[PDB]
Amino acid sequence: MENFQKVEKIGEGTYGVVYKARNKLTGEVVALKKIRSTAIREISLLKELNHPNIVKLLDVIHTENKLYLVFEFLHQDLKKFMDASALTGIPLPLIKSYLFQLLQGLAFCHSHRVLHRDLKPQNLLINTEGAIKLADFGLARAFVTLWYRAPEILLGCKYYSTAVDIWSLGCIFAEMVTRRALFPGDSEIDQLFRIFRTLGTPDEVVWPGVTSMPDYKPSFPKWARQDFSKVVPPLDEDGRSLLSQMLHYDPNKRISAKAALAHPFFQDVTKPVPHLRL
Ligand SMILES: c1ccc2[nH]ncc2c1
Repeated sequence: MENFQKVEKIGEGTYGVVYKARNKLTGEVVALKKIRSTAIREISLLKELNHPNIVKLLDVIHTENKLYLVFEFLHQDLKKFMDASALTGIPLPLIKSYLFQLLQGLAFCHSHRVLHRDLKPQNLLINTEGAIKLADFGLARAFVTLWYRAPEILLGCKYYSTAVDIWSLGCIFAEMVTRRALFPGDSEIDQLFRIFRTLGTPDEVVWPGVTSMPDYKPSFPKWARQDFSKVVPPLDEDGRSLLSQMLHYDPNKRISAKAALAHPFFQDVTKPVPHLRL
């Protein structure tokens, strides 16, 4: 870490603290993540998954037996973007461009069999050019919020799929549109039960195999599903339709990233630029 001057704390994950930092030699500004042999090998495969919609891992410094990840630096995240836009909301054309770009990112990682596992507005980073990028991709495998967790994770599936990322990104899409979190659980059972209340308690009709999942209980209350027009107004039909498919209970029915890219909602995509105050 001797090659860097820490200019400020950009945040604190479960893994460790992130710092905005300046390369003493190059003067490139980067985000420096302090973490805390298999983890080494996994992290080094991440150095090779490069895409415009993935925050670039620049370097990996294993020294004195600590681990530092040097990332491409961006000035804002979508969480901060949202709180800033809450009065008027993010315009639909920009919401739509953000979703499209993230889906692109996901389609890439997913085709290389890498999952994110922990998508949330704080790890979605934006720039002045209207780009949006996925941060912390692949780090969960390498080693607090439940709001974006897929139901098969909550029900105790150990072997879950890329579908878990589509679920989280659905939850985020709805949050951009409405300016409220979709399913703000403050425990595992609260999170599961908020999902049930909105989408209906899942059963064998909608999700074959559900009743045999590890933490499924026949004693779960039986709530009826709500209409989507009540969940995310004033989103149009194409958008509700797509959101519906990203929030399918059965991971095997849930839309893939690559198929979501083809949905009619994206017919008139554009790439607006946000007004960001840095
Ligand atoms: C977390 C991870 C990577 C990052 N790059 N820029 C800001 C930031 C935050």
